[PDB]
Amino acid sequence: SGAIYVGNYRVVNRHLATHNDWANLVWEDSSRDLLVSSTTAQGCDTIARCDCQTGVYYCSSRRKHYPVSFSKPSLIFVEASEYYPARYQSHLMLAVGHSEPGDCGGILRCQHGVVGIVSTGGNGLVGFADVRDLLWLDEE
Ligand SMILES: COc1ccccc1CC(=O)N1C[C@]2(C(N)=O)CC[C@H]1C2
Ligand SMILES: [Zn+2]
Repeated sequence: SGAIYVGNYRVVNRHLATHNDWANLVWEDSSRDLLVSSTTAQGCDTIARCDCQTGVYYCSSRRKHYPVSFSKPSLIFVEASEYYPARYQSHLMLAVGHSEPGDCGGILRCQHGVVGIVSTGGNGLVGFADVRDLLWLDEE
């Protein structure tokens, strides 16, 4: 589990969104595994606006933050999961790192701010849903 709290937005994995998230929906995209809902309180996270390919992510299944090198956002085939069938997920970045299904929502960050959240993994890989192209998260 986990979310990004920027301005009056909450960014979560679409497959972990709550009823309150759907009832206060701003934007969702199943191909990216992302959903954004509105919040009453202002958040403290800042979004990175950069081309970094190195950063640090939080792994709840180890209670640890790990440094990682990650690929550029791309269209990748992801195996079946109970939340989605085997399909192509867009704006996904891969890295070598430990991940388990419940690690979804952990933040990946660089020196500029939040880059994305854990969305996929298995066998020593971890995948992150990028959010750096969502410029509207910085306004309204
Ligand atoms: C955290 O992902 C891990 C980790 C270890 C093993 C397997 C996975 C992958 C996994 O179960 N999923 C990838 C999902 C997707 N984004 O389509 C999101 C949750 C389902 C579907
Ligand atoms: Zn950066």
